[PDB]
Amino acid sequence: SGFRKMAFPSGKVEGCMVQVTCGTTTLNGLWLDDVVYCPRHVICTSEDMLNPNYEDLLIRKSNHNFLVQAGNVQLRVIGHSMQNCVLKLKVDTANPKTPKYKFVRIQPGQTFSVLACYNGSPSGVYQCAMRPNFTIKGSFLNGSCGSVGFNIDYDCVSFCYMHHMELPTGVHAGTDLEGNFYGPFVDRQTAQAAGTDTTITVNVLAWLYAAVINGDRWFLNRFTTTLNDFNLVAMKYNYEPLTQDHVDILGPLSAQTGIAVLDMCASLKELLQNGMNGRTILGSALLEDEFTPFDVVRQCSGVTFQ
Amino acid sequence: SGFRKMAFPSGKVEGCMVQVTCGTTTLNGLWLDDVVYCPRHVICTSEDMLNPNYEDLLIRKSNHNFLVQAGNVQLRVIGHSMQNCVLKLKVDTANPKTPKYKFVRIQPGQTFSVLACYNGSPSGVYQCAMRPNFTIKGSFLNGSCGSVGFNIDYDCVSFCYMHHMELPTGVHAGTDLEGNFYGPFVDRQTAQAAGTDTTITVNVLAWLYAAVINGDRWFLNRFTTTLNDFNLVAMKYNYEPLTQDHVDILGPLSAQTGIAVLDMCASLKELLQNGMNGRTILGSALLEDEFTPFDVVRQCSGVTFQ
Ligand SMILES: *[C@](O)(C(=O)NC1CC1)[C@H](CCC)NC(=O)[C@@H]1[C@H]2CCC[C@H]2CN1C(=O)[C@@H](NC(=O)[C@@H](NC(=O)c1cnccn1)C1CCCCC1)C(C)(C)C
Ligand SMILES: *[C@](O)(C(=O)NC1CC1)[C@H](CCC)NC(=O)[C@@H]1[C@H]2CCC[C@H]2CN1C(=O)[C@@H](NC(=O)[C@@H](NC(=O)c1cnccn1)C1CCCCC1)C(C)(C)C
Repeated sequence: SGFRKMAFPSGKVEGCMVQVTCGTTTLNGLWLDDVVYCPRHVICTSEDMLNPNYEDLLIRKSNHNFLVQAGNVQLRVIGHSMQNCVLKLKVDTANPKTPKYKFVRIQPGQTFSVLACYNGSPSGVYQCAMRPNFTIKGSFLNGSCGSVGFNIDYDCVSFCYMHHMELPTGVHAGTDLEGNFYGPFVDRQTAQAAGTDTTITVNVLAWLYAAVINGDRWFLNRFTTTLNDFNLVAMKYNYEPLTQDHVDILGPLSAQTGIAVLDMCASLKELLQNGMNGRTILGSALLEDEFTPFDVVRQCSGVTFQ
Repeated sequence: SGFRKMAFPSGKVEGCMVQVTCGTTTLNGLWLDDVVYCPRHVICTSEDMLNPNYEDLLIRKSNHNFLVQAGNVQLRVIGHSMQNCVLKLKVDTANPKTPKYKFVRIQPGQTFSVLACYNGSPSGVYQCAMRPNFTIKGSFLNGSCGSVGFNIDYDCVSFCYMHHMELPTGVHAGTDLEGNFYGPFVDRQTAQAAGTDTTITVNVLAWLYAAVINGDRWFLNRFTTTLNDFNLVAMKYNYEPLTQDHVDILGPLSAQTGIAVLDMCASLKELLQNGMNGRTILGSALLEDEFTPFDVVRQCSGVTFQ
């Protein structure tokens, strides 16, 4: 038993990280096959950040302006293209450590593991969730951009995020592996507001099941509710509205514990209006929303990976 | 910026995990060089657990009673010895992926990363601390024993824990890599109490510095205290007493922020007696004690690994 913020093993990703340099800027790139992907602002100088014309900037850059390294090994750039906000650097040497991967774009509420790196070298791994406002609350310092977020499906690494920037509020934003930002952000140094954030209701319910699985059942009650009646209370506390789909995804956890999802919603409803009254759930004094139903099943069922 | 429960990249450890079988028992082993280390209770049957005589049990076992696998690859056991509560299986094939390692025994309050595995396959990675009562609050299921805890020092993996069992309270216990349990536990199925647990004061102070580094400074005050006066309040709230050594280890964080350790103790003192009054620090409503001063520096300074 037990329950922790568990991340995916990062072995498969560690072997794809490289160091990319252009001018005085050094950041990380993702080396898969014979391509190195990295944030396109790597070609900008501090003066260009205000209002960059990436197309024109890229046109003035030649393959030898890009120094790419993989430890000692220096890769040779054969070509450079730009896809959305991501830069693709064709290289002479293909990556032998290229795992079986794919690029996916996650949705708000879904979670993934982040391999924070600096100078192409791994620093740590942690789990986090894509917030409803499309930002993430990560832990990144200068030099971290190019670090990626990923998930694993047995033997397939799914890359879903590349780090690009930080907001004054302390949160982070980036794109998927096709270069499209998550959220309304653009890569230029201007004030850009992230929408209001909300609590990922489905995740909170999953965590509550996890607690029950782990013997913490004090918050359980005999009352019941309807999806409509629950949502009315939820929206008042800035919680995402719960949909029938959410209910279906929580089915497995409901099956395993014998507690209907609406019965669980009824307990959550009470907790929102009455608070936790000095008690904790799974060691926390706040309702945790960064565990998906799948994360709970995986951790409580012991799903492993090739 | 940002602050998360960060674990070490597990690449180097993933390649040392193997599956060990003996009779109807299958668990994980650690394959380094030509030795596979695993919990010695792998030779026991359910009936032997009550009061096992490991020496006699081991004597009745022959090298071919141990099936060891590394994916498809089947290793061949050439010999079997027992060191304390750990079993050493000499093998015909040495591990090519054997990293530059060493075995260390940590102290209460120190943290490490755990690579949870099942059937020799990795499941996830998470950070945790050795509690003052020598247990750990991990996340492990049946089949998890042999999973290890480790740290990394540039290019050297330091193994400091091997999982053996779980207490009814839900916490976990195991040994170091030389087979000595952490705590007063013995590997037999009998009631065995873990001592009273306490809060790792030095860690809490480190986390407070982390918060300051991250802009959360509301709890700061102009008062000051003495180590003796602080400790008197601390012991009342079941906090470990703070020693001059602790103070010295917190020096780097004090240097970086310009806040004396005793000034920080004075803020913590107030928080203990007055509470957080509906506020949070680094997103938490409780004082976190599973981050060492080093963990804070590493995460706030961006230390990486070969
Ligand atoms: C990343 O490229 C990296 O690791 N580089 C290595 C060190 C050399 C780097 C990581 C910084 C911690 N990211 C950036 O430099 C991005 C790039 C890409 C988009 C613009 C520039 C600036 N930048 C930032 O992360 C900055 N943040 C901002 O510029 C935000 N600005 C404001 O909040 C703002 C702007 N004008 C007026 C008032 N406020 C913007 C906000 C909108 C979304 C994009 C980021 C810093 C300050 C470096 C964190
Ligand atoms: C591990 O070997 C594994 O992953 N095996 C794979 C599935 C085949 C396994 C993991 C279990 C979740 N560990 C154990 O089986 C250990 C071994 C080693 C020491 C004794 C046996 C039993 N065991 C346990 O983890 C059990 N826990 C206990 O036996 C605890 N007992 C009590 O609390 C107790 C005992 N008698 C009366 C009342 N209470 C003892 C407590 C003292 C310290 C050692 C553990 C289970 C119940 C399987 C978790």
